[PDB]
Amino acid sequence: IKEKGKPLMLNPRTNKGMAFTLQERQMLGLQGLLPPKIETQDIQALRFHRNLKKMTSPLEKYIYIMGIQERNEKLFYRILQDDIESLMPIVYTPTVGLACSQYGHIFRRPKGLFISISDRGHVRSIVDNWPENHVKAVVVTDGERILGLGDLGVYGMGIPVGKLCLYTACAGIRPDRCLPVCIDVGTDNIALLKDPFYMGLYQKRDRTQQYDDLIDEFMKAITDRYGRNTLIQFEDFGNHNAFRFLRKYREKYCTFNDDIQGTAAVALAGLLAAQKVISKPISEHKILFLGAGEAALGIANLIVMSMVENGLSEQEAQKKIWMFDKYGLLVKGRKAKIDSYQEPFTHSAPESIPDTFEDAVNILKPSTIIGVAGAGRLFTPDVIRAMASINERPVIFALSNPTAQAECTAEEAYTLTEGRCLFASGSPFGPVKLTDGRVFTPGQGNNVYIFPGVALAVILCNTRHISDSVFLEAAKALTSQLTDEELAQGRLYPPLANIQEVSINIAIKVTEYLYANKMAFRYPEPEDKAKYVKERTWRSEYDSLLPDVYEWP
Amino acid sequence: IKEKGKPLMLNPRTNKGMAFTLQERQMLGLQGLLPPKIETQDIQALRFHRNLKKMTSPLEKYIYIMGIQERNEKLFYRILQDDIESLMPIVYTPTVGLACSQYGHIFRRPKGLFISISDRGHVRSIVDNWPENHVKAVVVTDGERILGLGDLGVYGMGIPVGKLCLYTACAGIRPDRCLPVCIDVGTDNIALLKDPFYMGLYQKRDRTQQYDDLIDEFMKAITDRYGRNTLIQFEDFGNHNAFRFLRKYREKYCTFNDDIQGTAAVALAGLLAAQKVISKPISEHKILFLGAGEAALGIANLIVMSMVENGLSEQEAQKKIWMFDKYGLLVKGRKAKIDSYQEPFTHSAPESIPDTFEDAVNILKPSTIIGVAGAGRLFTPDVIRAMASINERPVIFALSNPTAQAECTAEEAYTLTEGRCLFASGSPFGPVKLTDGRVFTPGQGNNVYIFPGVALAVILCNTRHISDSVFLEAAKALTSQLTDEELAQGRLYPPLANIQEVSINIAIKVTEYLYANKMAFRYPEPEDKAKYVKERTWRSEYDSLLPDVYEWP
Amino acid sequence: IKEKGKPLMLNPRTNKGMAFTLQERQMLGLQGLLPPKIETQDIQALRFHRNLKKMTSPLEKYIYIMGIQERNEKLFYRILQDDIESLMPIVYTPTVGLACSQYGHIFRRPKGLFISISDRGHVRSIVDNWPENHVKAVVVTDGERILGLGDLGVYGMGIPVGKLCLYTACAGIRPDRCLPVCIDVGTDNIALLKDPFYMGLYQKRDRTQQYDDLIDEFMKAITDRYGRNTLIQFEDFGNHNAFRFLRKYREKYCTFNDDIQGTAAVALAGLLAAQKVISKPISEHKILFLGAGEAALGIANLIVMSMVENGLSEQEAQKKIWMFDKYGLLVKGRKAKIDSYQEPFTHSAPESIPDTFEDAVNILKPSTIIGVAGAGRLFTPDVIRAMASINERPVIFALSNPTAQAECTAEEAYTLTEGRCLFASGSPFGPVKLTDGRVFTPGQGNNVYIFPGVALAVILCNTRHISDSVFLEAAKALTSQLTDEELAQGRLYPPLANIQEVSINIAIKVTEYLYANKMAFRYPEPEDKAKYVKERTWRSEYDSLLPDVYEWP
Ligand SMILES: NC(=O)c1ccc[n+]([C@@H]2O[C@H](COP(=O)([O-])OP(=O)(O)OC[C@H]3O[C@@H](n4cnc5c(N)ncnc54)[C@H](O)[C@@H]3O)[C@@H](O)[C@H]2O)c1
Ligand SMILES: NC(=O)c1ccc[n+]([C@@H]2O[C@H](COP(=O)([O-])OP(=O)(O)OC[C@H]3O[C@@H](n4cnc5c(N)ncnc54)[C@H](O)[C@@H]3O)[C@@H](O)[C@H]2O)c1
Ligand SMILES: NC(=O)c1ccc[n+]([C@@H]2O[C@H](COP(=O)([O-])OP(=O)(O)OC[C@H]3O[C@@H](n4cnc5c(N)ncnc54)[C@H](O)[C@@H]3O)[C@@H](O)[C@H]2O)c1
Ligand SMILES: NC(=O)c1ccc[n+]([C@@H]2O[C@H](COP(=O)([O-])OP(=O)(O)OC[C@H]3O[C@@H](n4cnc5c(N)ncnc54)[C@H](O)[C@@H]3O)[C@@H](O)[C@H]2O)c1
Ligand SMILES: NC(=O)c1ccc[n+]([C@@H]2O[C@H](COP(=O)([O-])OP(=O)(O)OC[C@H]3O[C@@H](n4cnc5c(N)ncnc54)[C@H](O)[C@@H]3O)[C@@H](O)[C@H]2O)c1
Ligand SMILES: NC(=O)c1ccc[n+]([C@@H]2O[C@H](COP(=O)([O-])OP(=O)(O)OC[C@H]3O[C@@H](n4cnc5c(N)ncnc54)[C@H](O)[C@@H]3O)[C@@H](O)[C@H]2O)c1
Ligand SMILES: O=C(O)C(=O)C(=O)O
Ligand SMILES: O=C(O)C(=O)C(=O)O
Ligand SMILES: O=C(O)C(=O)C(=O)O
Ligand SMILES: [Mg+2]
Ligand SMILES: [Mg+2]
Ligand SMILES: [Mg+2]
Repeated sequence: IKEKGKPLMLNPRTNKGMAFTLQERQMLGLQGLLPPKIETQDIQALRFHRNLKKMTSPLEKYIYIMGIQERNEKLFYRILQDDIESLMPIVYTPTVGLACSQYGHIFRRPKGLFISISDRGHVRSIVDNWPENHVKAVVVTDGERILGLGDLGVYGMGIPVGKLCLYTACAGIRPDRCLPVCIDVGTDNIALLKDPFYMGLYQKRDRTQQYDDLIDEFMKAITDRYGRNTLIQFEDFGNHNAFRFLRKYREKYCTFNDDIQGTAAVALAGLLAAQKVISKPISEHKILFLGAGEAALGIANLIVMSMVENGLSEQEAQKKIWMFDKYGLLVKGRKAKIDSYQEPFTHSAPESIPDTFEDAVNILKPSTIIGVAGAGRLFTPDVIRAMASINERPVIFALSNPTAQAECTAEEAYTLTEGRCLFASGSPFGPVKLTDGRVFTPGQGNNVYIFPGVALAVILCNTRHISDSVFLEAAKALTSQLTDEELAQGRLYPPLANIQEVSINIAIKVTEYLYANKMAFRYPEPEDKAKYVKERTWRSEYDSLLPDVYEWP
Repeated sequence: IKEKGKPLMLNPRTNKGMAFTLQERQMLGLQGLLPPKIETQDIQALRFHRNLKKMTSPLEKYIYIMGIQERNEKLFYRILQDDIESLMPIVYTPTVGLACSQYGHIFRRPKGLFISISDRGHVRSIVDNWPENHVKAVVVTDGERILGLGDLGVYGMGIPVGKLCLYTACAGIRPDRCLPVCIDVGTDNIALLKDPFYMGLYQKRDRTQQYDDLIDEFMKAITDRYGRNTLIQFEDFGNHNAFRFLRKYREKYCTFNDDIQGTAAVALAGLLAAQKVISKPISEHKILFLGAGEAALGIANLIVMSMVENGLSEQEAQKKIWMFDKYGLLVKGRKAKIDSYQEPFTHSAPESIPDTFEDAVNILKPSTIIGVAGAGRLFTPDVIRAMASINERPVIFALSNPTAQAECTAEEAYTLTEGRCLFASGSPFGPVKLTDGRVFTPGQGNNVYIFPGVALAVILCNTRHISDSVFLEAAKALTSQLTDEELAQGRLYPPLANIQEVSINIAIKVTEYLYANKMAFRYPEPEDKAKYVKERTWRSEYDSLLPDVYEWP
Repeated sequence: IKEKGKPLMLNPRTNKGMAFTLQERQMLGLQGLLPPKIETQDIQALRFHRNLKKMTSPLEKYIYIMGIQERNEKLFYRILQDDIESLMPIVYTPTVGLACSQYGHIFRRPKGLFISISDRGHVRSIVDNWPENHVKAVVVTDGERILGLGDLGVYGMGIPVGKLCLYTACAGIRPDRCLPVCIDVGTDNIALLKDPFYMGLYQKRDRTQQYDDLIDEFMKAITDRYGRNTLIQFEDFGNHNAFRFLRKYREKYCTFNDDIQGTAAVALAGLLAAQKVISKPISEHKILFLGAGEAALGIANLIVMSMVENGLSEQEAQKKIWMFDKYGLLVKGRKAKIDSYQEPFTHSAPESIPDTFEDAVNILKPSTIIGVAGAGRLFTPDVIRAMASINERPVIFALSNPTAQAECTAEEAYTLTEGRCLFASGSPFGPVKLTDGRVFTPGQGNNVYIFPGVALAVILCNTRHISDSVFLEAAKALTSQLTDEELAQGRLYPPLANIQEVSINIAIKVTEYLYANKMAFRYPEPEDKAKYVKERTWRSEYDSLLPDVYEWP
């Protein structure tokens, strides 16, 4: 703390509000700049809930709380902490999307770094404009696939912002060690191109080699200022760029892709919980995806990794996996192009080629169904009814976000199958009570349950590169925290209310693995990995800003 | 003060060195940045004299002491206060001239504002670059007539730097409210033009109307930012611009010319004290200047103002005043040009036309003699010898600076006239003991006896303009402080060792005059003019930097 | 650079003087604050040498140039770079000793950090008061053994300040990445305790466990703020604490002791160059040391390392090593205590036990003689003349600092041995021209030829701990640059004039070593170690402070 006076109030990283003690007020030059009352964070919190309770819409509530992050960081996280479960729908999915598609409308103060293609050749100078000088985690996007909402361009910065928020409020990463980034090379969305409030460059997306040079220049500039092992979580890019950049950097930097690997870990964990109820013989496992993109391909590769670790060869495991997209079932020889990653899951066409998804469900007769198209309610009743007929305890997962692009709802799943299903969603749904009294409390298959804890571990361990096994491990660490009681409620995931510890427990496990596999470079190595982790978490409790004053002998 | 940490030590205005208390060091973030020992200004003062004692050259001493002002302001001034009389020939005349003509060689750090003709049109932006924001006094030079040293261009910035030191060291004006300025419009100095160390524009002097507009743009800029009554002391300009600018701005801005008006006040003062020993009849007062420029015409004018107050008509007064320049005696109808200001003292040629200055002395047979030609030892022994024969108690004033251009030395004056002369020099000279044992201690006719005290008065009173009678009053205030004892030693001026109180005393008389003549605008008017002035002087003693801590009931 | 205006000129790290470009002046808010002239660093340097050439005494020159570092860092090192060989005796030995002994008299501004025993419990807050936040190299002292000058207490800070200049002027390490530190736990020097100018705590040295706890708390505090692999070079401590702390830390931190290890590496390299002229049968090597302290024991262990690696067992190698201190020859069973470290060189006494050092020379008849007592001319003419006889080409090494404490002079060594000796001094000595016309050019065995390059490497490779072989290598890397023609002058070391490349070259060798031995953690590993190193050296040429301004398509 080298600053004194008003600046201390202007900076939300330090603004305490009326919680500034008199000692600090007088000693740092704030006396007379604050009301003669000294408050506790406890009161400050009470003020918030009292006010939030009166608000009506979620976008209005979202605007409010997010602004607190602009006024008082400590109280901001204190307020989340007070109840992350009831505030997640506002700050995360589904209302976060609504805010992104409104970003230019609700704009008040910016957040994160903004690098546009028109800045190429000077990406370093921009990075040098960032205030915090010890960043450890970056979350970057270009806004081409914001959830299932599509190309939102610069209005997409609300995603990294929202994600980094969860790093801290979930895994205790330090707010000032995070940096959300947005690369603006344009947007193809005709609509924002005509909008006057738009915050980005008014041009279509540039896909020439100039685009790639920029991300190259971006990655270099970042690591130069902050270090080669700076964590870089890629978020919401377009399918080609997602894998493209993943495979191209995963070996040179400490980077990963949330949509591909993050989602893989979560899904495998819910599926793992489910098996605990089904106990369906490996041999008889058939999985069918709705959509074959970033997320589908990712989960598929992790599902395989786990099936392999349980006998089955890599080849025989993939043959148990099918994918259906917007062009239809992925069978060998089809007209619609099949890419490198899809090949292992592209099989020889069956006897009857499914025209509709219900067809594929009826023909392939899968044990599990996973929605990852982000195209809406494609999990029709005829489908859930079919799955209800083919399998006694069918596995239905609808994970597209937000809730509008969700393949189906919790209500539909449990009622259309007579509560014989094992359900999970990407967005939030409340408990469902059947006409006959049975109550089913679904869980939420969101990578929010994974990236905060993984990131922590990777950071604390000074890891230089991330391998997919880490996510496999992570997934194991998560499901391993599920209790048969929570499970006996319809949950394939531990209560959201406990995502804070769950995340910590996750992070503890991952560091054990990282160190055990010689992937961690933090030295020396802690003897008790647990104490180690808990020791370093950030707290929302105010810190004294008083100068170290003492008398000498 | 609004900041903490190292900056506190980098800034001389606040730097205390080891004099920072422990409570200060701990409460301002300095613990560790200073040795574990706390000192007193007294000790630091001891560190200075011990060191200064070992030095051998005056320019070496100049560079050392001037360097303190850039390290610890308060200590710097405490060191002058310790013995102004011995340091004066180092910081002021004559060593200061040596320094100026060497400004480029000894450069270490700049001081003051630098406005060049190349910045015309953007002089205000320059004025806004100045750190201190409550300037009250300015001393400006363009470097055309640095003492009797001539045109030194930007090397002449040494003068405004020194002059403003005296403001503080002599009259207690605050250091941060002073601003030395230099107008660089080129230099005609052929040698400096070929000097790779010169600090100004490598071009000859611009005398076009562009020169005049620049000064106007400067006078407008200054007053806009700091105020219309900000004091501007013009210093060491060329003859022409000296008068031209004084006449043009004196009734529009709170401005004055030291070389014209300040020099006037000192000389009259010494001329008055003298009269006390001679008591020569007003009727027989004949004066003869060696030089008819800035200083000569300023004295001549003030002399006349008093002669008048004492009877004499303006016309008759002037008739008792002659002038002799580089061309000869100023007589009506001479080849060389005479100007608006000389006319009054340019009289009808005498029976014979003096070819040398000795002839002029022999012909005119003057009572007084005033050297202000800045041309060296023109008061030859034969002249001194002649003055002694013509008068019983002749008056010999050689006021040109620095020492090397003085018209004659004290030893020459006293010895060559058998100790009957009444002498005053512009630069410092020690006591003279004739072969007959008589010891004479001469005084220094220098406006440093004037400007610091008059400037303090105008400022405090919020004066908007300075009339000639203000100096008339300052001269009366100075001499009125001389005691017959010091008088008896041969000094026509209070000892230099008391310049600090003489100055204040002068400031009090003048602040009484201004008020009494409705020229002061400071409100309300102080009852006790003396208590009021001494109440607002700047002290060289360290002030406490501690925040105002205290407990609430 | 985050700040503009005055602050830019007040901080020596950024201050450029009149070299600030007009665009920089206009764009950073310095227009007007600097004279209208734009100077080149080459002009500024010209002013320095011209000013320096006038000065007479070395301590006067020391004050001048060390002052520049507090004015304009960039020019400071350029002035060094311009001729490190001639300014070395002024900035380093012997004139740095003279300055340290008078630190309190010449004090103007402080340097480095100051941790006193009175600050125990708050060393972290003191560390957090340091401006620069990316320190990589520290040099610490307590001032108990400043050279061969003794306990100088806080007046000892002049050593780490000077050591750290070499880091940059020799190896190109970044100035702002360096931090000198002084631990003040008191002083036993009676005189400084009654000196009002002293800069440290007025108390005798505290040697309780409170002393250790402080170093413990210093060590921890430093590594926490700046990182665990931060280089910590220990300098000039007391014999007991030197070794004690070395062995206590060398494996917990990235730390080394320059007096022990540093000097070892330099003495071996001069001794290795010598062997190339003597080619003496390893079997017939007999080494005798004057003194058995920090340095003496240091070279020994390395000498043995070299010997071992060329055959000889640990045992037989140390048998060839004899040490003679203030109590006499170290023989088994003597009164004066022998310590853990001296043992291996504490041999069974000879037939006649030497009383004088001349005896030990005449009894043992050594091939080499190494002066490291720091007690003055103990290498009397009789000893020099005794060596001259016993050996055809004796090796006489007087390494005590400063020059007054040197065991003998170059003039004595060559003259007293007929020029048949191989001499090396701790401090500088010029060439010696015998009566017979022969001219001998001695070399300087000082660890300055070592710590600058060895530190560079350790820093660039992100090394965690320092082994002794590092020095063995660095010692091998230095002598390997000696050219026969140079050897043919009498120099067992490469010219001083090229200390820059030498250091760089040593640095390259050492990093190749670290990488080759799994001690380097910088990743990835460079392909061309040489290009890698030359790549990252700090230059003295000014850098453009201009903001990145560019037009968008
Ligand atoms: N719940 C989570 O944790 C999580 C994490 C990441 C992504 N997602 C969601 O998954 C969805 C897709 O993400 P992605 O990155 O794989 O996208 P993508 O665009 O890369 O892949 C989508 C795939 O679904 C197919 N598809 C589109 N419309 C279809 C339709 N109408 N019928 C059948 N198939 C169709 C596409 O051809 C494509 O192959 C998004 O809505 C996103 O919000 C959820
Ligand atoms: N920290 C600050 O910025 C600060 C602190 C104290 C006073 N002030 C100023 O002083 C004014 C109030 O008047 P005052 O209490 O100074 O006395 P005052 O009103 O009697 O003084 C009259 C004028 O003389 C000036 N002055 C007083 N002492 C001076 C000195 N020693 N050297 C040079 N100039 C001097 C003042 O600035 C003022 O404009 C206010 O207008 C305020 O702006 C500013
Ligand atoms: N003692 C003080 O308090 C004080 C104050 C201001 C100026 N001065 C000194 O007075 C001197 C003149 O200053 P100024 O601004 O009036 O100068 P100026 O250039 O305005 O006038 C100089 C006059 O001296 C005359 N002169 C020059 N050489 C002459 C010579 N060789 N013989 C006869 N006459 C000669 C010139 O003709 C001219 O009339 C300077 O050296 C200056 O340092 C002293
Ligand atoms: N403005 C800044 O704060 C800033 C600017 C540039 C680089 N950096 C740092 O550099 C690191 C990345 O490594 P790199 O690209 O500098 O080189 P590098 O990775 O080759 O160097 C490895 C280590 O040596 C250090 N280093 C490099 N040159 C040095 C020198 N000349 N003197 C002293 N230490 C030196 C670096 O700090 C680094 O920790 C990052 O961790 C980053 O923190 C910081
Ligand atoms: N004021 C400061 O700038 C400051 C203060 C304290 C520590 N540090 C840094 O910490 C390092 C020393 O290690 P340590 O004691 O912090 O722990 P550590 O060495 O056990 O942690 C290893 C790495 O994880 C990072 N880290 C620790 N907790 C983190 C968190 N909660 N969120 C995000 N990143 C976290 C650290 O920066 C470190 O690089 C030093 O390199 C220093 O640069 C800086
Ligand atoms: N040239 C270099 O590179 C370099 C490096 C480090 C130290 N030194 C110098 O070496 C000297 C000693 O350093 P150290 O740290 O080894 O000291 P130390 O105090 O640890 O050891 C000194 C040894 O010399 C002995 N001694 C003292 N006076 C003696 C005397 N009058 N006659 C015989 N023996 C005597 C002592 O008993 C002791 O064993 C110092 O003067 C120091 O300046 C030079
Ligand atoms: O859908 C997305 O965009 C995500 O990254 C997620 O919800 O996990
Ligand atoms: O001579 C000068 O330049 C002066 O202003 C003086 O010394 O009075
Ligand atoms: O003598 C010393 O103290 C040294 O560190 C040296 O000169 O090498
Ligand atoms: Mg996403
Ligand atoms: Mg003048
Ligand atoms: Mg040493």
